[PDB]
Amino acid sequence: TSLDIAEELQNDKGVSFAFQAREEELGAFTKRTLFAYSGDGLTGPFKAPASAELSSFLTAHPKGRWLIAFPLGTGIVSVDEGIMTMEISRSLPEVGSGSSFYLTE
Amino acid sequence: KTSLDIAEELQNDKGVSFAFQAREEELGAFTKRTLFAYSGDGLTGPFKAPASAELSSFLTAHPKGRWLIAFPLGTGIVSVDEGIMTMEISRSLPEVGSGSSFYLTE
Amino acid sequence: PSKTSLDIAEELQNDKGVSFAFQAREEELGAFTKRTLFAYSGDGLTGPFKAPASAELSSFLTAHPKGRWLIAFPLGTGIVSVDEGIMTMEISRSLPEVGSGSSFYLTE
Repeated sequence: TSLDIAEELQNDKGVSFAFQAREEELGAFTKRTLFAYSGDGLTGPFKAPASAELSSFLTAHPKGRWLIAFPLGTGIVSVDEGIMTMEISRSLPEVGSGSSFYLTE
Repeated sequence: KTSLDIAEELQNDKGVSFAFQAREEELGAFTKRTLFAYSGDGLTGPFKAPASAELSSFLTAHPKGRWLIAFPLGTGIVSVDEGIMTMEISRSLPEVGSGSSFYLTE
Repeated sequence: PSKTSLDIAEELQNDKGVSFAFQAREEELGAFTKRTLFAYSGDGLTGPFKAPASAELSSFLTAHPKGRWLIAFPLGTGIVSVDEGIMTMEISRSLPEVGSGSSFYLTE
């Protein structure tokens, strides 16, 4: 019943992230959740080509980007011409997992 | 198995608005209740807003009587009293973002 | 049809009577599978939480590509591992209250 996009992205240094983008209907409301996982660390922003389908999901957020909490820091995921950038609040020795959603009527 | 899944938009007297979802799930001997919260706004202080009777009933059921909830930039505690939600916050938030709080019980 | 292929839940308790509820969930999302550990306690924790876990939960806990589960709670961070059916959750700081959080990974 939920609709999911799932894919693994990699940057030019071989850091890998997996993302799941979920859409759910809750009567008059729709909820869209981005789930993100990496075992790697990041010094700086993660930049990688994303599918057209993930890019379209990412663009739909009312803020135009996805503020996301991980265990050791905060990210903001955006997309421009099919390239994801996730900026980070601090260097992350390990990213771990987190999720960011919105609901709209 | 998902026994309840309601969603509601709440707004305080100064136009800050939140979407809340309340989900109840049955997991064999366990029940799980999850509160999801989203706002694109900031909060300077506690968020106080009228809630539906159904959401209010859900919010009251928690064994702690309130819902400790992590957001990206700070922490909230959501409670309800006669249909009025209060969410107190750990620090002023220039943007709230999303988070969730759940418990499991037998 | 559900995408949930495993959904189990159990209460664990240490020798001091701190109690946690854990839920282990597997979701099949096509080429990818997600495995999530959910953890809840109304208690505080002064130090690592150690408690026996079921065979099924222990198998789930072991499967992670890191061999353990980094998990964010509202007031601090934990790492959940299992060894011979004993869970240990180490914590980043003493927690006057644990609350809830979840840790997942996605695998192809």
